[PDB]
Amino acid sequence: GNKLFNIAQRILDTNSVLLTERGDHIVWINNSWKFNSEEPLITKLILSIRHQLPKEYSSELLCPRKRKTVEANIRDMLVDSVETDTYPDKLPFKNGVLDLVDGMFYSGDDAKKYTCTVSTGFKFDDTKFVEDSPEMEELMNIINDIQPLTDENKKNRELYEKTLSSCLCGATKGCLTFFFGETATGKSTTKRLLKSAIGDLFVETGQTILTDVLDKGPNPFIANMHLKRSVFCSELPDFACSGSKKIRSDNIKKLTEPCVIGRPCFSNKINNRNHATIIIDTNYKPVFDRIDNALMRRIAVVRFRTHFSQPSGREAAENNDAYDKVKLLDEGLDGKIQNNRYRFAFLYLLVKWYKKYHIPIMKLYPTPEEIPDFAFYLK
Amino acid sequence: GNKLFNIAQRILDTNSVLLTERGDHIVWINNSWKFNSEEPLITKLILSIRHQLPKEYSSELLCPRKRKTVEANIRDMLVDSVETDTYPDKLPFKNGVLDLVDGMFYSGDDAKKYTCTVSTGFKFDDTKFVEDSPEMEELMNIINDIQPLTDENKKNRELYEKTLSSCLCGATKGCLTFFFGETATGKSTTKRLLKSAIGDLFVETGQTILTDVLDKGPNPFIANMHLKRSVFCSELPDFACSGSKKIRSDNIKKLTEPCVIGRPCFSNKINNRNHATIIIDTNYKPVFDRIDNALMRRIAVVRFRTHFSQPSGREAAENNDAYDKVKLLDEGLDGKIQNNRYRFAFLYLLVKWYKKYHIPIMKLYPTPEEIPDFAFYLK
Amino acid sequence: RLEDLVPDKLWEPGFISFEDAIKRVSKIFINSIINFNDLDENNFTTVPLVIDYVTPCALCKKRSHKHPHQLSLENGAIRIYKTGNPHSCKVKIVPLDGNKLFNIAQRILDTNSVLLTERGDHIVWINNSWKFNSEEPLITKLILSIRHQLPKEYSSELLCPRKRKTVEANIRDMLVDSVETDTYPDKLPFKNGVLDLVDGMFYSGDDAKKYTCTVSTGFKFDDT
Amino acid sequence: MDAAIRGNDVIFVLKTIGVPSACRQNEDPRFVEAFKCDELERYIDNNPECTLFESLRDEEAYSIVRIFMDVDLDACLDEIDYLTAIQDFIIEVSNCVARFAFTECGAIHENVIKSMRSNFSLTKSTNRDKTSFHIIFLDTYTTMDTLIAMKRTLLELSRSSENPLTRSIDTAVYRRKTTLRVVGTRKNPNCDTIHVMQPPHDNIEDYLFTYVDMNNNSYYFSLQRRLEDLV
DNA sequence: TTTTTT
Ligand SMILES: Nc1ncnc2c1ncn2[C@@H]1O[C@H](COP(=O)(O)OP(=O)(O)OP(=O)(O)O)[C@@H](O)[C@H]1O
Ligand SMILES: Nc1ncnc2c1ncn2[C@@H]1O[C@H](COP(=O)(O)OP(=O)(O)OP(=O)(O)O)[C@@H](O)[C@H]1O
Ligand SMILES: Nc1ncnc2c1ncn2[C@@H]1O[C@H](COP(=O)(O)OP(=O)(O)O)[C@@H](O)[C@H]1O
Ligand SMILES: [Mg+2]
Repeated sequence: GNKLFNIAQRILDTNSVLLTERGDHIVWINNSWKFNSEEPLITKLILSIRHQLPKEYSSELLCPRKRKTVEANIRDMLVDSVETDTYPDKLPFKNGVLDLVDGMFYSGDDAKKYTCTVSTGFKFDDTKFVEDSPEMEELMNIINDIQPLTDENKKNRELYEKTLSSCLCGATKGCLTFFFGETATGKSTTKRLLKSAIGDLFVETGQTILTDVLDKGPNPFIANMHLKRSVFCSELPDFACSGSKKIRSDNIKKLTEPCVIGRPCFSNKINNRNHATIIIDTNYKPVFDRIDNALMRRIAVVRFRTHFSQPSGREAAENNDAYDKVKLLDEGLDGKIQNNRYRFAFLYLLVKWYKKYHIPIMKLYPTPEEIPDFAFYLK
Repeated sequence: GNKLFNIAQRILDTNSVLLTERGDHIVWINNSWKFNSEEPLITKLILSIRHQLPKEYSSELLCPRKRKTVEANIRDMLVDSVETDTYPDKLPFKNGVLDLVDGMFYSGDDAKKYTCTVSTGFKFDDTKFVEDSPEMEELMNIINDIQPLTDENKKNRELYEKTLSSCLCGATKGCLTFFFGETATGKSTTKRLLKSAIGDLFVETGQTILTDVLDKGPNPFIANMHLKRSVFCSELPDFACSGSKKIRSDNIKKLTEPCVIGRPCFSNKINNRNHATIIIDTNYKPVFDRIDNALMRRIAVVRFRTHFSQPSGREAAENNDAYDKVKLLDEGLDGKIQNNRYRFAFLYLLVKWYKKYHIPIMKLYPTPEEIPDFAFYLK
Repeated sequence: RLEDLVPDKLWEPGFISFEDAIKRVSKIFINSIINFNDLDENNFTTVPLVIDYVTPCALCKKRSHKHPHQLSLENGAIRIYKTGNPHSCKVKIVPLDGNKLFNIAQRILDTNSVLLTERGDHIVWINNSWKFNSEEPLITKLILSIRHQLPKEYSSELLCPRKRKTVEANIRDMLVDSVETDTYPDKLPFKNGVLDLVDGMFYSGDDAKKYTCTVSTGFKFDDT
Repeated sequence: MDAAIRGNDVIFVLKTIGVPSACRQNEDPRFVEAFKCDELERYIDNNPECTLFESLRDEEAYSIVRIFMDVDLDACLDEIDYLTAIQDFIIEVSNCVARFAFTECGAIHENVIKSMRSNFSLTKSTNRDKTSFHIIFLDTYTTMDTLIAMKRTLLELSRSSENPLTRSIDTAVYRRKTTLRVVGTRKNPNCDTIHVMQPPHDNIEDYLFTYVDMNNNSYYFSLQRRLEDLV
């Protein structure tokens, strides 16, 4: 009978438009599950798909009135809600989703059944995903410089690799990792490398989430953690000073749960999904308000024992007791890092590490025997 | 006269559209009452029910403007408001409502007179609702591991079963439950099992609803308890340190009435129906500011005394005092709980407990003989 | 079979109904066709049309014609030509594909004056400056300004405001891939061109357009 | 990007339509030959009746060809309207190719526009009943695979215009191992219609689309993706 | 901060 109704049926049954639990509509164009609350992209999808119809149906997809009618007819057919971001082992790029079970990369209709909302923000280029390359060699040299693979530093090396590789899967982490080390050691180097590797799925905020309550008033730092896969906590102030804020334990217990409670400004939605790995960049021994067995199983610490400096204070660096090896500082590193010269190389290294470690299941383990404050309670 | 007016009359005759007290227009589609405020669902219902009309009337119901005219005619006939959620012994699903007095599961027209607004969000699968299944065996093993059925833990087990089963009926309760236990004892596992069991009728709000005034200004945490049948307040902070506000007895005494007071942001509605079974996940003994007879009769507490550990801390847990039994920790349990493996088995266990305990009437009784602060008052 | 012979027919699906197609032809001949009843979907390319000349012919502006006209179908358009001496009457073509305003939107987007920036705005190109705005879109202004660089048969439709709104709506539905801006960092954008820095030459007009400079100093460059 | 790819001064021509593939690979003098610009003129002068069909010698070795189009309108057009028709034809064509070169080829839009409207070579048929020509853009270089991909958008443009010249665009020539008749030769020994040059271009070097000479004003663009991912 | 906006 009707003609535009069949067009709407064809748009619907191909499973291109979906309805989310919050009441928004997600569409599928440019090989990405993009959505806009203010600009409906349904008309764009209709005009883009007009090419896959019989010649007698295309002519009706030119009048803006007819496209609006088709959109209105489509909107009255989505009755059941659909939940998104259910697959925890898929890394979504702008032009497709890269699988992690076998390393293959899908695109188009293949990378569509996995309803991925967030994305890294940049396209995926398979030609730079090779294993042998000068960028690979330079990055391997950098990684072996920051964490030497000696028998004295074997467990620390593999723990560092595991913590870095955990920042890909979208499951719920259950431990907090401290990047505890001295100044000018290479913590920011790893932070920048990870930020270039994963891009948009990486945020860094202040230390207030550790020394403040998370319920009174708004908390925009919590709403920024929705569906993020890695959170870095830098600029942690020293605590041996006067009246310095102490790391509240309750925040640590509340930051490792599948749902963190907190509302952004001018909003009411109080639930948030916690897919983020929390890494804390401190400088000295962290002190808490109270130590208990409930805090014993949510703490992991890695050690950085390689200082970088210019030949000015070379002897001072060589004589210091907190270091293990000192090398020459480089200036162009921060230049080519921001140009993403080690973008896909670090991504391939991370994928290899993830396939090596967490292929059966994902689980982070604590290590309580690395801080003397936690060695006191050995009684 | 007009043909579309007859369509509106026929749609009104089948009694699928109702006008609620708050001013919303609830519809009846896919065997479940649905509603929305920003985008009314009347046209969706019209298109869905198109098929149940005579031949000459169905073809008239495809043009969007004619559907809008039918909706406009419908909205001019709903003058009397109808109340909702009057049956407190029913568990509505996404494709019907499961009766609790005898275990039958109505659907379609039979499951329509029970005007239930909130729903679990998932469909009912009768194949997995059977008693005999390997999932049931695993769930029973886990439940017995968490709360062993010995004679020294008899009343505690009965209280645990009663409290967990009370989360199904949509009536008003009168006691608060404290899940007291040491570290890694099974509280969060029970919380996640219950959340997977009941689904949407389960929200988790912060601790702010207990120690802060809930009248001045907006408080969306109170506004999100509207018609929910279970509310969890996890991770109560300790009070042995200074700066932590005591638990306001006024707030507890104000959380056990059929209408709590609170408004969401940007709204003037100040009445919230209270069907919630409030359970507090604590780690330490609670402390209050005022104690009287009106408070000791509204507090109940169940104890978890089974510690799940790894072989590393076996001797530490064995010689502890807060534990009565040590068991091997499992890794896949936290993994496959989110996948909804023990959902229907736990639902069947809960309905069996409900029909065993609260079949004549539903009521909770306080047990003030466990808090030392109230033990002093037992003079 | 015909698939290997030619992928062509006399009336493929997608074309308008034959009665509508003739109606468009009938409006071009301002006078009345005499033998109209001899036409159908199977002989309109052979039957000569004997026009009655009361008013001068709408095609060649002559008083009358010696011979009848005759239709022909090529590439999805009924070309109208006159038999006898071919140079006496000019050539008119009757399109029958689809919407005209859609063609206008396609050909305006073709000249690369409307772009979708990364942030989500709609930059335009008027008065030699990549000006843009969010609250007040300037797409209609761009249409009215660029009506000059289009064929004659498109100017008559870019005057009524509702047609321009329709063209704007069509344009907004074709921009699906975004383009980044401000790639060259050593250029100074002015209100009437872009000034280079490596050699001091000051470009303007189309030449100073490939440098997609969103911002501008706000004043004009005075070479004097 | 060696020396041999920045130049191609060898011409591959045919001698009869419908040459079988076996004769083409064997490269027998009887049907196909190699030529230079000067030698081509001598051959045409010595054979005032011969027929030649310009085509590409090898596909995968050299795909670099100029931009060319074909027009065949079966109706005479008077001089003033012919001039007006050719102005709209170039404006629409130059824009359409530039848009495609910018959206799916990663090239700059304005460089393509300037390089096309500046220097173009036009032919003219000797027939009087119909108007046909071969417009070859002199300073726009690309691969043949680009023209094959461009075939779709060109066809859409030809069916969506009112100008008679641009509506009669021959979009079927764009295929694999195409053939373009050289100016100054017939189509068959029985035909009497040939193409003639037009001012100001006098050298025959301006009418062979296989002649590649990248000068200071030429532009190059091609696809980044290949013809197998474009399903 | 919210409300007010918009
Ligand atoms: N019946 C069971 N069989 C096997 N493993 C179990 C069982 N019950 C719990 N576990 C495991 O033992 C641990 C118990 O954690 P639990 O849910 O008690 O933590 P919690 O209440 O959040 O802790 P805390 O009070 O320290 O914050 C988890 O690792 C869980 O997977
Ligand atoms: N140039 C013409 N010469 C002769 N008859 C014509 C001409 N143009 C139109 N007609 C006649 O006019 C009729 C009009 O039919 P048409 O399809 O336009 O119907 P309509 O849109 O329903 O309106 P109406 O019949 O009232 O004009 C045609 O069927 C045809 O017989
Ligand atoms: N392996 C390395 N090779 C060369 N330079 C390095 C290496 N590791 C660190 N650097 C240099 O050290 C400088 C400071 O290190 P940084 O990452 O800031 O340490 P921290 O994070 O502890 O402050 C950086 O500018 C970087 O260029
Ligand atoms: Mg737990």
